[PDB]
Amino acid sequence: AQYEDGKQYTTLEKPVAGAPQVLEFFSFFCPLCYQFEEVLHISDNVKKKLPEGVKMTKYHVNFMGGDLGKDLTQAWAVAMALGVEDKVTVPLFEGVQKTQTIRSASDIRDVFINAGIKGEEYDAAWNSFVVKSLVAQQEKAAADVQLRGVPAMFVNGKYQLNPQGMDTSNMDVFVQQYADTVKYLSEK
Amino acid sequence: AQYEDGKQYTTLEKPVAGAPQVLEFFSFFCPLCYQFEEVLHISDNVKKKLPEGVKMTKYHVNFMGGDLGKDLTQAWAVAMALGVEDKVTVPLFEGVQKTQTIRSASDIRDVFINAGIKGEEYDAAWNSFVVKSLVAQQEKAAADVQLRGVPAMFVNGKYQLNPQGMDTSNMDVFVQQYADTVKYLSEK
Repeated sequence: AQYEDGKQYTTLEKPVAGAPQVLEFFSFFCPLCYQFEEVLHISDNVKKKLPEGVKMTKYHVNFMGGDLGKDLTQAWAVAMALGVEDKVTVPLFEGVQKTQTIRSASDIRDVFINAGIKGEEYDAAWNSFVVKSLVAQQEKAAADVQLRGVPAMFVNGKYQLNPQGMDTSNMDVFVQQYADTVKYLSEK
Repeated sequence: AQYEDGKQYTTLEKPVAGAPQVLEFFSFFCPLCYQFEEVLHISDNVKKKLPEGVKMTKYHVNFMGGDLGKDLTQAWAVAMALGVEDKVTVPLFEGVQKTQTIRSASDIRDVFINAGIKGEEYDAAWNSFVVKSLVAQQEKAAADVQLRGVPAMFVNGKYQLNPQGMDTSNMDVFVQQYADTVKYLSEK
C-alpha cells in the first residue's frame, strides 16, 4: 500500500475507546517538541487539513523535568481552563529552552501575567478543582496509551504517527507528509 | 572565583589530543545557541579574556534538524572557508528559527548571496575539497568527544564547561564567570 502499518504510523496492540479524535502529547522540556511547535508548526498544519468537526486535543506530560515538569502540566491545565493556550505556548517553550529564565512555579506565573492574565485570575484557576480534574484527564490519557515518550500523536485512539518514516530534507514537505497521514488515518 | 571539577566544568574520561585550544559546538536549530550568540555574546566575552596566542574554534553539528542539519554543517564549512562567519551567523539563526525563511538547502545559498557573496563563488566553494575536508573535520571532532548535545565548549581537549554548575541568577555575572572559567582552564 501507500500508507503501511509500521512505516508512517503504528497500530496500537490494545485500542483505546472514548479517546479524542486527534490527541497530541508534549513537554516544554522536550527539544523535538520545541522544533515541532516553534519551527515546524505541526499542530497548526495538521488542523488545517482535518475534516469538518474533528476535534484536536493537546496534553502536557509529567515524565520530564521532575518537579517543574509537574508544575508545567498544572500550568497547561490552567492554560486550557482559561483558554489562553495561544498566548502562553511560545513564551513557555522559550522560557524553558531558550532563555532558561523559568526555574520555578513562580517563573511560570510571571509568563501568564506578562501575557496579560490577571494575577488573581491565575491564582484562582491554579487552585481550582476544575484545573485538578484537567490534570487528572491529562494523566489518564497518557496512562491509557502507556506513553513513554514525546512528542506523540494518536488518531481515533488506535493509530500512532511515526515521523521517523518520513523525509526531513525539506521541512515544508515533512510537515505536509505528516498532516496528510493524520487526515488519512482520521477517515480510516 | 573558585573553580571545582564537577561544578563549573568537567574533566573528560578520555582526553582528545590535537583538539583546538578552545572548541565550541553549536547548531542553527539550537535555541540556547541562538541565545548565547545574539543576546549573551558568550563567544565575544570569552575572546576578550583569552591570553596571548589563544584561538577559538567553532563547529556545527548534524544531530539536529534532520537532513537539513547536515546541509547547515556544510554551509558553516563554506562560511569558514570564505572567512564570512561574522557576516552570516546571525542571518542563518534568524532564517531558521525567527523568520523561518530557511526550509531547504536552496534557502541557505540565498543568505550568502544577500550578504554579498557571488553565487558562482558560493557554488564553487560548496563543492570544494577544502569544504569537504572541513565537513569531515567537524564530524570527527564531535565523534572524538562523544558529543551528546549543544551548546558545548571544550578546553585543550581535557575539560568541558558545565554552565549548569554556574551562577545563572545574574546574566552579566554568569557571562563573566563563564569567560573566567575558560581562561582559568586554558592555562592549566
